[PDB]
Amino acid sequence: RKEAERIEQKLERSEKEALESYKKDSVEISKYSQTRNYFYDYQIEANSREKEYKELRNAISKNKIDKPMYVYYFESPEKFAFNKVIRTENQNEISLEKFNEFKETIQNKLFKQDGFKDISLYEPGKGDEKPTPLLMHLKLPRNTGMLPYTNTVSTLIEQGYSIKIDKIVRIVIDGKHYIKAEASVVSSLDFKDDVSKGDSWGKANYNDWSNKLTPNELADVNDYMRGGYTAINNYLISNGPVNNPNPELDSKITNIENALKREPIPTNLTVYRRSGPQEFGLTLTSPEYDFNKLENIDAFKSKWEGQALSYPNFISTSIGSVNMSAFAKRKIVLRITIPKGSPGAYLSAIPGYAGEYEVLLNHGSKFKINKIDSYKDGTITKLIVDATLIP
Repeated sequence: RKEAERIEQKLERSEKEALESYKKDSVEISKYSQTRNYFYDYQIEANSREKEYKELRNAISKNKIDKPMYVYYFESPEKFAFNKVIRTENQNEISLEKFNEFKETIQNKLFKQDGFKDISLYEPGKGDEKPTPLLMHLKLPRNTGMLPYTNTVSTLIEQGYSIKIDKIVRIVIDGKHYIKAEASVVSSLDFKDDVSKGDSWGKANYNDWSNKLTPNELADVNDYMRGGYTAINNYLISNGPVNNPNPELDSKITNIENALKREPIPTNLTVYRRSGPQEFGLTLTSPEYDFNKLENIDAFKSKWEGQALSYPNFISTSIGSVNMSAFAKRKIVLRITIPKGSPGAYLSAIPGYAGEYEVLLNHGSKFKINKIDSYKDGTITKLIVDATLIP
């Protein structure tokens, strides 16, 4: 505990203040840290928990590990899209069938992790709170912020990365079976609500992009951004190249694709799209689109989690996660990890009518849906779809 006393002395008074509050209200504060960035900028600024979020975020950055460190924490199976129990809480055994099913569910997938989390440095034993049958054993990389603190002793981190589960093992603690998931961190540039910082990145990486394009490519990209996108994307969505061929539109599509391949996304990058229901085969009047009903979330997850979402059209995204007037009522936030080397361009590097903080992805792109979350925006449940662009 005297070790935790050391690190607390390193904190500013305002950070100590945020930590005192965290000790009293950890659940709500951690919940806020997960979804804060999905609201309007003015909503973020207005929230009573925002100032303390920033202070506590700063506090954790005051102690960065010098070498990688393994940590333990319990997690719900639902966190990795296993939407059923591994075993009940009064059961001791986990069946081998269930073990294999969970392995099949999690393999070859990256999962976005966000928000404040309490962890332990030691494997939980008999005298520890073990609320689920799933124990994460995660390797945190060098320079990860870590805040040990006393309450009556724990360690606080802020998750801002993706994890992959490399191996699962069935272990026994106090006569009970648990799945222990050995996991690794995969990084991705993620601006979340900091659109200004994302814009600085976008401009730095794409200011010179227009000048790398041929006259035909430039003209077709300009025409797309000026409003041609509607005709082009509707054509692609309806399978026009087959059903009602337009070779003029086809040539534009070819040029825009080649433009997006000209300077590939230079690093793993997270982007955000507010999707309309049509992108998932629904309409505004679809009863299934009412995510305030749990059965509709259940049905949506069953259809889409673990499956590929395909876009015949070009995909407009933003480096910012914030809500915006243009898509205020859209209920589905597609949160996409773009692997380094993927086609794409920051279009808002061209001054004019460029969309807001816009990154355009190539037509025909496929997105693997890893996990679906929900949150309340006012009284309306909205979804966050954790997806990876498939090469």
